[PDB]
Amino acid sequence: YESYPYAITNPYHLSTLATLFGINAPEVENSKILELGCAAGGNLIPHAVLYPNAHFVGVDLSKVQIDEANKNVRALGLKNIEFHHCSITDIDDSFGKFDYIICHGVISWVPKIVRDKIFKVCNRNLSTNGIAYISYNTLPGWNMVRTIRDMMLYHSSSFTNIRDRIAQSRLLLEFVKDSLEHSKTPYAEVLKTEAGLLAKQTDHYLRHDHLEEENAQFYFHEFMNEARKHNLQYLADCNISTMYLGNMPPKVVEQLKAVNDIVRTEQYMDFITNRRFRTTLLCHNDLKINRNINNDDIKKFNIIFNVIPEKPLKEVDLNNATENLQFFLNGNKESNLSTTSPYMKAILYTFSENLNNPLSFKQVTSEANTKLNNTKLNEIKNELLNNAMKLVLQGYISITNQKHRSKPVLDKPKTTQMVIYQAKYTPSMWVTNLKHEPIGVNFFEKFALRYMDGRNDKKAIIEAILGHVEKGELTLSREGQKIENKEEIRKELESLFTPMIEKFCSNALLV
Amino acid sequence: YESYPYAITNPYHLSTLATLFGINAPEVENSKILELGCAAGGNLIPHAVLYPNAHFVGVDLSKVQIDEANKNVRALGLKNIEFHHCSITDIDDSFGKFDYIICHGVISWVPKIVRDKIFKVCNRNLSTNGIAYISYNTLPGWNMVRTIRDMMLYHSSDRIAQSRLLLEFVKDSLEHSKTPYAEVLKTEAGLLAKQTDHYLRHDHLEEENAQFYFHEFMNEARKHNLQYLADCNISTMYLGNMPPKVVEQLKAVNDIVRTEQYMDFITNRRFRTTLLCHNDLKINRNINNDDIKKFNIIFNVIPEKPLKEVDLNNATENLQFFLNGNKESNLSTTSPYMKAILYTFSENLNNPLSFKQVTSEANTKLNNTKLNEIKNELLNNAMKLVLQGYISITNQKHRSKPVLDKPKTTQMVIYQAKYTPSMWVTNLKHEPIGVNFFEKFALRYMDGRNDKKAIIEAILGHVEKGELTLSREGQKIENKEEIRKELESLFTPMIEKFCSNALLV
Repeated sequence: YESYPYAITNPYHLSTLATLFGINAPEVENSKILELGCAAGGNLIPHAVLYPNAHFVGVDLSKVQIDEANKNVRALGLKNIEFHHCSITDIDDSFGKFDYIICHGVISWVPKIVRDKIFKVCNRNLSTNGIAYISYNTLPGWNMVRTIRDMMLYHSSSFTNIRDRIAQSRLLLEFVKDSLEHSKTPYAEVLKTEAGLLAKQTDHYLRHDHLEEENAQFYFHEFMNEARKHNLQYLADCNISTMYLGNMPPKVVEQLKAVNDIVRTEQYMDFITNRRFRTTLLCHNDLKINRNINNDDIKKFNIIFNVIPEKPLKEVDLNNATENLQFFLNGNKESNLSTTSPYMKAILYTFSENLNNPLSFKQVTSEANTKLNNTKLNEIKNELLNNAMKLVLQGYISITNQKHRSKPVLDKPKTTQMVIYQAKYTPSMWVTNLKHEPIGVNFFEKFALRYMDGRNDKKAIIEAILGHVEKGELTLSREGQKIENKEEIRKELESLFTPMIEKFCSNALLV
Repeated sequence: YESYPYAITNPYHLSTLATLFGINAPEVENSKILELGCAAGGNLIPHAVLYPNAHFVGVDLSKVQIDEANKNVRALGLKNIEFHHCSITDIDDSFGKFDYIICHGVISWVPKIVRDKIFKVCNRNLSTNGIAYISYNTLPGWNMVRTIRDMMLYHSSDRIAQSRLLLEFVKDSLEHSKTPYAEVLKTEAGLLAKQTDHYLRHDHLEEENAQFYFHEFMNEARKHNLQYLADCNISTMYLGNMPPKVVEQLKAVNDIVRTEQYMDFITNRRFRTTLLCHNDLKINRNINNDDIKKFNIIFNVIPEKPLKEVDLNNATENLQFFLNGNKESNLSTTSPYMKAILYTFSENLNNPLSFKQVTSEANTKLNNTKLNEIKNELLNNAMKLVLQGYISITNQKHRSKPVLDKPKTTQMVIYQAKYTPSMWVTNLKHEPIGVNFFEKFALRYMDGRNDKKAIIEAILGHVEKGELTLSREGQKIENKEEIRKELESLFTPMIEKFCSNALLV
């Protein structure tokens, strides 16, 4: 029903990982992009809105979802995208070649013939420099999920009508919750959390025909074994940290470097980390991929490090070399990093004000230097060079081929075309930002987003929202209690406005 | 390829569980007993030695091991036992009906046809009241075993050495990672490294397991008109230990099989030893505290403090007794009656004791006044401890206290100690128990004849030409007085060990 964008599937992200390993991926705004299992186009349509000079095709077996996708394209007036109701076996050489082929969460749930087809179009229908994305469930990690599925199916095999079998199975998962309320074994914990995740899902994935669906249960070496038959080569995983070695003893590392097989090492990692799923990038066997990543390769990319300092910049002296300042990652408490280095502090405060807006190497270093009285530039370049790629290969810093964006003008805030469309015309409570990520919005934010065309300032936006609370159509609660006072509503709207503009600026919702 | 006895498969154990659930099983000493997957017969021959009026039939695919079994039947002069080199698909109606059938560690490794056959003879070839034992690996718990086997096969692509440094390398890469999965894989890989070479075959690693869920196994069983009796480890059926609200739910639904299957899901059950019986038998699953009167009792407990040094009537003094018998698991009590019971168990170790023997012998410690209080203590606690696995029940009779002037071992273990390279022996409980060279050489000479100095006299004959090397500590023997005193220091604990381990008649 709900068709989400997946930021990990963004073609610019695949292009970035291709550049990291030495492949020049086709330009994104010129490209031709295919999606297998498009499912109403929420993962495709936003790109089509962003890239008028690029072409998009998507394919799904559900007539309902394809009609929904066509309805969204028509409502949006997109001329560059088309959707097909067919199976993957219908794909032809008449479809042509694509620079990026996205296949997300499908290949595990389809028969061997359709998996053969998927591997065959990711080769036949892929450009020389193109990238193919395929995500799939993996062993050993999928064993627990399969166990729970067999467990719900066995418990519900008494009842024949699909309506009650779902719960049923909710009663099952809650009995797994109850009976383990006191248990010390690690297995009780694993099963408890897994049954919690399953308990939180809604009714679509809990149908007994979806539980009776058979998973391919790939090991990574078997997946790559089938990919190599079609002459597809392993590029990388879209979460780079999964490939990271060096949280491990330096001897074990030296042996993993001894063997040169990327797939064999990856498979060992899967065995000992209990890998349940993978997002794998494939490219033609003919490309020479370079796995030697220097600290200096960080200059090839624009850099995003999302950190919220605990102490505002105006309250600290960065030139203090004995003071430990901490910064929170995507959050937080549970993830934070501290430094006494004036240079690392300057760089981190530079990243903190640029949140989710790509910054080049020269921009980070220079902007950081202006905080240090512009005398430290070489020190700052050195600090970034020493820590940057290590923080990238661990997943803490994001590299991208995406360009730096001009700072949004905030007197009349302007959001993008896709989120104006979703906030005006869509029931969903999330919107799709410039990074191809879903970000949730409340009713006040969703109503506010309708009115940011670039011509409306703070007072006109708030006047429109006031229009909506008049019909109601909105309601405002400053406490568990709600405020209907005329003059109080206008105050609560003003108090809500500023942090909302901050939130939009940091989440890449503003142009 | 060393054939072991498995005490869990003892026909007297199956008989005991059947009695617990209300089936009267055939008399063991007069019964007929079939073993599928027998050879080399270390799981069968001991019973043939113990019961000359019972007949035994082994069946195994290995010619070499059937030959070995027949060599040992020849040496032991047994007329009651016979072995066949044949497939299980060869077993007939002409084989007749058996009172006990034992299938251990086979059915999970054989194809569908042979599994159907095993279920077929465990019905067709089973006597009316007979019992069938079938052991198998089970999901979910086997997922982790399969995984490691996969991890070992994929790395093998001299094969046992790389499996060893791969299991080692898993432990090193995990040198520590706090994640619970690193601990699970660490202990699993550790135990699989503790095994030696015969499950590592790389031919056995490539073998395919049936991967039974309990309900699938029981489905195949019910097609053959067999019903679930119990598990040979009884504590695995124990509930509660679980929230009382859950036990009301499981006790509400009536199916034993899906109750056990739910417990398998939540407890991650890797193995089952299952007792099947004919479908026409009525099973009584109501078990009461005084059912304990039906059985002879073995509670293996070593007291923290001896009896001479404690006053059983001191009720502010809480005395502790150790179970396995190490340290970790232990039972502590303030009760004079429970102290008398536990001390009575502590000097009877591995010798079954009837309710009357336990309560009376405990009563003489209390000055013969307290018999009723002791009966109440035992009656209240005992079955609770049996269903939790702490106390053993058996239909086996009490055995006479062995006479220690000239200690005498059983017919099987003098044969093993004299004629066999193995470093373990098979006691009267059908348990393999390990012995060093000193204990084995000593068991060679233990008959009704040799007294302590005759036994030491003969063992000195071996260390003379040895073949036997004593130490003290360590690797130290000087020709006379590093021996012959070190012997005497070894001898009394050895007789104690043989006494409590049921190696003495």
